[PDB]
Amino acid sequence: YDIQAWKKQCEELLNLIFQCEDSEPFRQPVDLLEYPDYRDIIDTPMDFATVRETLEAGNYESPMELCKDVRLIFSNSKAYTPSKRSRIYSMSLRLSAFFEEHISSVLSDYKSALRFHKR
Ligand SMILES: COC(=O)c1ccc2ncccc2c1
Repeated sequence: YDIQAWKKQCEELLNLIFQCEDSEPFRQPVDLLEYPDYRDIIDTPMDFATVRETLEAGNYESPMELCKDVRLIFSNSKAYTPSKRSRIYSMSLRLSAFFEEHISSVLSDYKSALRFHKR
């Protein structure tokens, strides 16, 4: 029932994601010189460095906020890909599976702790 424990759990999950080869396209903002039409398709850019900086600044109030920004990384990849068989999109699907498998217990433990607080 620790209402604060989600933050270190999210820091350690971001560390695993940065060690994964599949995160490399997603670590920094998409390069607009490399992809000159990017902002014609994508209204809200997002990347893992932005997620980690928002967490370390104390600008997430809950793990659900962090989960919404990480899911935006993956939806941007799906919207920008020219093909469902593209290399970078394929990397996004593996990394999304890994993220969802790990964030499940973080969300469950937080929501249980808050229900206990408010009992
Ligand atoms: C041929 O596919 C691509 O070049 C591609 C596909 C997905 C992407 N996702 C994010 C950033 C860049 C991306 C690029």
